[PDB]
Amino acid sequence: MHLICQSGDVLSARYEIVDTLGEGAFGKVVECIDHKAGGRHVAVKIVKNVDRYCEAARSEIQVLEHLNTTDPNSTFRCVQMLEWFEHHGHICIVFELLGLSTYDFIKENGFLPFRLDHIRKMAYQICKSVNFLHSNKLTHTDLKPENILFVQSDYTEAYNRDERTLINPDIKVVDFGSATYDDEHHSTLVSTRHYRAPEVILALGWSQPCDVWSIGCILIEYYLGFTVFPTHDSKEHLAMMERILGPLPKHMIQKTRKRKYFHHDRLDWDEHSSAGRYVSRACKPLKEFMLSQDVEHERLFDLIQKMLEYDPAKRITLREALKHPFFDLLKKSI
Ligand SMILES: CCOC(=O)c1c(/C(C#N)=C\N)c2ccc(Cl)c(Cl)c2n1C
Repeated sequence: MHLICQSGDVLSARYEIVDTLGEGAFGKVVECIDHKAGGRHVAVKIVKNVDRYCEAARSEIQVLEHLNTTDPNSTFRCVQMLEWFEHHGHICIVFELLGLSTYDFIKENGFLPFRLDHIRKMAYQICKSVNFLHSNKLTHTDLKPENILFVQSDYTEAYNRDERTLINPDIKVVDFGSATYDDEHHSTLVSTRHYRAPEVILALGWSQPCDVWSIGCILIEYYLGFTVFPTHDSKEHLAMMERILGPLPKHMIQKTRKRKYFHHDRLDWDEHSSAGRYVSRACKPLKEFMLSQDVEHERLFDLIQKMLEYDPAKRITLREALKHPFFDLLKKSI
């Protein structure tokens, strides 16, 4: 990877690297000048020459070919792939250039949260975009702030501490290397995720509702500046869920084969261990995280609580979420 992604490198006799935009498990994304398209700047995803990542890259190309044909005007804000190629045996995917991920923006803003009016706009676009995937028999599976990118991340600064505020909070959804079609094999074992929906943890089967769970988690991270599930251990994750959302439904405990998380009818969790003391400190009931009691904060948290419904059947769908009162302020002027 290190050998093929330096600035000044030319890819496919066409794309001149000018900058590195980010790095992930898959490899790296660089910014390039497209010399065969009039010097337009593009993003190029350079994928590790590793079997699992190559496989995911080929899968992402097929998804993106389908999405871009289905939505040629980009009306639903999925990232637009321009083409793909191979470079020294590495799969390279060319994208329209986008701005900073929402995760990177929060980080460069000192972990300050987004203003509520920007959260509302961003949440609406994310719901509309992922609902478009759900309408086409797809599940994203890896929604997280790092995979939501601002179209353009220019900002202004002002004293409140010092805050950056987006000039335009338009976003797109990216990273389709994990997206899965309904009729495709769904991994009952799911790798590392920033957010773990409970049906994924408990191996009860998953589909489009696990995206809604992730979006609820995204929204509370936008509101707080940090995740309410600061963990990568699955049992700790379930312990955090119980503290924030209440006990897991007995019908899900009854059905799961993940008996390693359980003892009798309840989570097998030692509240006085190192992890236990941390969970007790770091987590609390969802609505205690509210920073205001104003009605538009209540509206946001009502939506978040519906998205964080344990049972994925009962959980709100994105089509329903787009009709939630939190979004009424975006509706047509009377
Ligand atoms: C985890 C690092 O991913 C990125 O840095 C990233 C990513 C990915 C991927 N795949 C995930 N954040 C991008 C996808 C499309 C476009 Cl246009 C851009 Cl510019 C992307 N960037 C900068």
